[PDB]
Amino acid sequence: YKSITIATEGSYAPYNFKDAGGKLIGFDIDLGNDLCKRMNIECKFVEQAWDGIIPSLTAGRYDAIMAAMGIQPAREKVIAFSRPYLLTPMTFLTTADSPLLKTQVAIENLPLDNITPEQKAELDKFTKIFEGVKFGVQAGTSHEAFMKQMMPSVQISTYDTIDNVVMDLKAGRIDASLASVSFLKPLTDKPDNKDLKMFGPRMTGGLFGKGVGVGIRKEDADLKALFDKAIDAAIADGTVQKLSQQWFGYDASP
Ligand SMILES: C[C@@H](N[C@@H](Cc1c[nH]cn1)C(=O)O)C(=O)O
Repeated sequence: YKSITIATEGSYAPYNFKDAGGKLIGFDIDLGNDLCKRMNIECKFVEQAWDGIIPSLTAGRYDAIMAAMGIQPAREKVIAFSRPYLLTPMTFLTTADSPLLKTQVAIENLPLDNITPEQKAELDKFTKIFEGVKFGVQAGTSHEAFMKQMMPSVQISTYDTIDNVVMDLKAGRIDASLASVSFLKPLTDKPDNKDLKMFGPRMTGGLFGKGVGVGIRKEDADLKALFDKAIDAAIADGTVQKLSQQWFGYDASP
């Protein structure tokens, strides 16, 4: 390896998005360039729509994916992942005036790896509150998978990008959403989004898997080993923690 092409969505702030000039920027872009410097590889970032991000990697259109991608079990069936470069729980989003905000949270930190009758009870409480409530999620995400598998009785609308979800929630076309704390905290910290609030349990595991990793082809064992070495070094020296505070406003490093 001498040069690699890394794909990113280009519409998932603060992980990957476009600045004023249209240049790809964000946590994934900064970390991508840092990791490649540690690996002694030339780094080229390309914009790719979420719909064909995994098949374009397997087809050989580029060598890696750094696009806020959760290491989820369904994805592991198709591609390989590096070591997680960020750890984030999942939570719900609504409006600041929404009665949903008054709901009691019995389990603050909800792991989904092995749902006990008590965790199922907390999940069912929310499902029942969420009936009649219009839900919005980005298509092809772990958010959609959670909603279809864990809360099937809840009506969901799928969107092209997360920016369309945010638009519709602010507009009043949808009542609530789901995404990670890493996306939602920078969003709710913005003064333009004082009308948006995070709520409910903070969920980990199950179909959300463990952390955000680099998407690599399964046969590219050597490229995975290189990224794993680079990621461990970037975490140990505090580079991931620095970029996490710089882009998310808190430490989400493993
Ligand atoms: C970290 C990020 N992961 C999601 C959503 C996502 C990543 N890129 C575009 N959408 C996923 O892997 O399906 C999130 O939950 O907020």
